[PDB]
This record gives sequence, structure tokens and C-alpha cells, in this order.
Amino acid sequence: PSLDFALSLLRRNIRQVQTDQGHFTMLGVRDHLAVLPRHSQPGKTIWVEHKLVRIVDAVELVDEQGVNLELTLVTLDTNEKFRDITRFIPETISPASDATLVINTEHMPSMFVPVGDVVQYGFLNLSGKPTHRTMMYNFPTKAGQCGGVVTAVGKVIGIHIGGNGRQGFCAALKRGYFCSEQ
Ligand SMILES: *[C@](O)(C(N)=O)[C@H](C[C@@H]1CCNC1=O)NC(=O)[C@@H]1[C@@H]2[C@H](CN1C(=O)[C@@H](NC(=O)NC(C)(C)C)C(C)(C)C)C2(C)C
Ligand code: NA
Repeated sequence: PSLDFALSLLRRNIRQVQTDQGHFTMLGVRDHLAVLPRHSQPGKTIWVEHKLVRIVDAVELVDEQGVNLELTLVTLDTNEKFRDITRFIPETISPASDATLVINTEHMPSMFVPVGDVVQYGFLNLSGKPTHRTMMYNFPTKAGQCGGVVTAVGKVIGIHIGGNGRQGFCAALKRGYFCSEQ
């Protein structure tokens, strides 16, 4: 049952964080590497579970032509490594059924939100930035769900970034994002 996978991910890979931009869900992917929504704009340090943590390095991810993907990769000065979940990230972006959004912020503590089908949306204007590889679910997402992890059928497929009051939008994850070979 999928709540099993979602729980595992919540406890081993998902952290509450705070930046100067607000409260977000962060996904640790492997080693000291984590992913956030670009608009969290992490600086030199970040609150992770109410402890101050140094960011060694941060990169705003782009597609081949330099278009925004609305994701930032951070290298954290943490003591222990995240369980490697890269094998749960698909190589290519595909639609999925029966997805759950796994969220954990001060505004939205540990919650599992069934969002249904997640499908490729593509081009989005995000606060005036052209953005590629977005996906959509027919769920009215709200304040404090950003960084929320989209999971379906043992797969980690997106990071929640926005909503229009009716639908919710995530930045797709691909395995190649955590790997220099792809
Ligand atoms: C997120 O930052 C958070 N902290 O929860 C938030 C999630 C939104 C808020 C209400 N419902 C949600 O799912 N994301 C944002 O506020 C993003 C952020 C800025 C605008 N934005 C939006 O979601 C806006 N709508 C929007 O961009 N709609 C699309 C184009 C995605 C259909 C808005 C009007 C503030 C809710 C940026 C950088 C995209
Ligand atoms: Na969140």
C-alpha cells in the first residue's frame, strides 16, 4: 500500500526547513544533497528541523537551453547521509495515477495529501520566469505545501511549486538531475 512508501520517504528523506523566503519541505536525495523549490532561495545557512545548517553549495537547475526548472540542489554540511532514493526517481518524466503529496512545514506539519493523477503540463510562466517540465494535478494546493514531494506507486516524481486555487503544479524530478552521466 502506497502510504508505506510515503511514510518511509517522510521519515528518512523529508525535512522541515525555513529560509528568509519562508517555510518549505526539503527532499534529501542522497549523500548531503537535497532539493528545494528555486523560490525558497536558500542562502549560506538554512534552518533544518529548527537547527542552523550550512549550505556548502547551491545550484538553480535549468534545462539544456538554460530555461528555469524551478528547482535548487543544495549540498548541506550535515553529519549523516540521506538514504539514496535516486532509484525511485524515474529516468524520463511520465504521467502517474494515485499520487500523494508528502508535506512537512511549520504551517503544514507531516501530512499526506492524495492528489490523484499527475500529468505533464510543460511550459509555465512562474512570477514572470519561463519554466519547463512542470506537471499538474487536479487538487487545490495551498500556502505552505511548497517543496511537498509528489510520490506514486513507489516513485518520487515531483516537487510542489504552485497552484491556481483549483490545480497544483510541481517541478518534475528525473534521475539524471542527481547524476553527471545523464
Ligand atoms: C509555495 O511557495 C508555498 N510556500 O506554499 C506556493 C504554493 C501555492 C500558494 C497557494 N497555492 C499553492 O500551491 N507557491 C507560490 O506561491 C508560487 C510561487 C510564486 C507564485 N506562486 C503561485 O503558486 C501563484 N500562482 C501560480 O504561479 N500559478 C501557476 C502559474 C503555477 C498556475 C500564486 C497566485 C501566488 C498562488 C512562484 C515563484 C511561482
Ligand atoms: Na511544504
